[PDB]
Amino acid sequence: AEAESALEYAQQALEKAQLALQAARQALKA
Amino acid sequence: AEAESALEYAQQALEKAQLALQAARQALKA
Amino acid sequence: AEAESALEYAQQALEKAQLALQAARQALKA
Amino acid sequence: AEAESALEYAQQALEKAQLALQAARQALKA
Ligand SMILES: c12c3c4c5c1c1c6c7c2c2c8c3c3c9c4c4c%10c5c5c1c1c6c6c%11c7c2c2c7c8c3c3c8c9c4c4c9c%10c5c5c1c1c6c6c%11c2c2c7c3c3c8c4c4c9c5c1c1c6c2c3c41
Ligand SMILES: c12c3c4c5c1c1c6c7c2c2c8c3c3c9c4c4c%10c5c5c1c1c6c6c%11c7c2c2c7c8c3c3c8c9c4c4c9c%10c5c5c1c1c6c6c%11c2c2c7c3c3c8c4c4c9c5c1c1c6c2c3c41
Repeated sequence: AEAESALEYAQQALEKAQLALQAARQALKA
Repeated sequence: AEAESALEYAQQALEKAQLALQAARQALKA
Repeated sequence: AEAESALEYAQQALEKAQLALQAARQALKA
Repeated sequence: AEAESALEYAQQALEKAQLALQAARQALKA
């Protein structure tokens, strides 16, 4: 199930990217 | 500063997502 | 400005990646 | 091949996010 594990990992990485992006967007408002 | 750091981190996270995605795409070909 | 717009676009693109990833993960379960 | 198509789409979306992120990071240098 390397495929499944890879997609689960990619999803988690994307989640991390998203939350950092929101921090950056807030920083820019400021 | 925090914005720059957040974008740097997001880029690294996206790179990790991309490499996992490539593994997954190869897995499906098999 | 351009930075804000770029981050907005990146977030939308990440959202699209996430929803496709979820479809893919369901496809593999099947 | 909905799974394959989904991953190909997600990869393209991530590519778009990456290129916008690089624009944003350059904007911040400035
Ligand atoms: C977010 C978390 C994660 C993301 C969110 C982003 C911002 C903020 C939070 C949050 C905390 C989280 C997580 C964690 C990650 C993660 C990411 C994410 C980015 C974002 C930036 C900010 C922002 C602050 C926010 C705090 C907050 C802490 C939280 C922690 C961790 C942790 C860790 C990661 C990591 C990254 C990285 C990004 C960077 C941004 C900034 C700042 C900083 C804030 C801090 C710090 C905390 C701390 C660390 C690191 C670390 C650093 C770094 C970046 C820095 C930076 C800062 C701090 C670092 C560090
Ligand atoms: C990038 C392209 C794409 C990304 C790169 C980012 C920046 C720049 C280029 C580039 C051109 C690309 C693509 C295209 C996308 C895409 C994205 C990406 C982001 C980035 C930002 C900048 C930046 C400029 C740069 C030019 C450049 C043009 C190029 C085109 C398209 C096109 C289109 C998308 C779209 C997004 C969006 C982002 C946003 C950023 C900025 C600005 C703007 C620059 C322009 C403009 C051009 C134009 C459009 C749109 C559009 C807008 C918008 C964001 C804006 C914004 C600007 C322009 C918009 C528009």
